Amino acid sequence: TAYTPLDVAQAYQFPEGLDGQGQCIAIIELGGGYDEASLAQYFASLGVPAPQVVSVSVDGASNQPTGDPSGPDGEVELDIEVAGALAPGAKFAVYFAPNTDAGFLDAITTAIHDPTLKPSVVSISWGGPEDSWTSAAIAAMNRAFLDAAALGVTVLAAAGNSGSTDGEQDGLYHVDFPAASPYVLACGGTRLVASGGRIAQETVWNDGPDGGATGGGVSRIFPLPAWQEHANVPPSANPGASSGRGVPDLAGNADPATGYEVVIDGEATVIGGTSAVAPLFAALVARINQKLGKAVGYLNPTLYQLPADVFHDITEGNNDIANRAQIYQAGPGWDPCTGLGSPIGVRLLQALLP
Ligand SMILES: [Ca+2]
Repeated sequence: TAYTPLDVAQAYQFPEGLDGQGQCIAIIELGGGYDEASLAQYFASLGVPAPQVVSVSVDGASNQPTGDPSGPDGEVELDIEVAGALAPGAKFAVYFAPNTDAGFLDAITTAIHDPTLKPSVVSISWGGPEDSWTSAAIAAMNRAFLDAAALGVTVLAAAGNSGSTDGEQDGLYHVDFPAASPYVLACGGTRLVASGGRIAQETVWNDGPDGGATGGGVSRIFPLPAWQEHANVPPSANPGASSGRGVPDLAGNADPATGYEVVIDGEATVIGGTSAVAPLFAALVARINQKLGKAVGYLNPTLYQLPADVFHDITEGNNDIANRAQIYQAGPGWDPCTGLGSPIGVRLLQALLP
């Protein structure tokens, strides 16, 4: 199975008649590049306008396609194609920076404060284990996300593509950063079976140690935020582990088995990962912003107080690819695999109306 981003948009009942006009979405990139022409042929294929796309150099980096679909280029054009196909009225701003703690931070700080392009949304599909960041990088990134909240900018981050261990091989469970920041909308991954615009099945993305799985779990760095106190977040599964920020907040189709029809470095292919879900929801927020005539900005506190039927609950599966422990497991309501679940577009919009 495969979908266009349009197909996934329909299954999650994105509100129609909104193309993100008047919004600018920033996408953070730490490598590779796009060709603003291959993007144009791709969008044309979907029958949707090619949106405007501008690149921004950060810390000496720039838009440099490496030619390898398996490399950074894959993330870059996945991010622009999925969000661009769903919010084609919006302006895209692609900030390139070196793949390190400091250029990642500098990229994020730049997009957020950018007085020229002024994005109202920031989609992020890069990260690493929260315990692998420097302390000063941690704090700086959180100050930046704090700034985003003050400026009414929604920051979305992919929760990770390597299950509850997050690519770590030390035998412990770990959460990815920046998805672990409380100030980011952490995006989890599911397997979606949909048709006729109805969700037939939706479960945790888990394709074992070889096919990847959605990240998710409990932070051992950030404490359980005030607004997550009623979402029955467990302690981290690691021995001795306290209460922390539960990851993620929402989730969407991520399973390459049921992935995204994309065009990467001129080749037609089907991709997955939570890498796709932040751009997907970045387009949804932009449609909502256009509808409300105002930027919704930091959403985390509102989402966990909204009625449950705003979301499609995932209840089945786990994101454990390290062992047979099923840590963590999906369940009723919030869980450390899919958070609140997949958002239902028209209902989210409705719930935020004045
Ligand atoms: Ca659930």
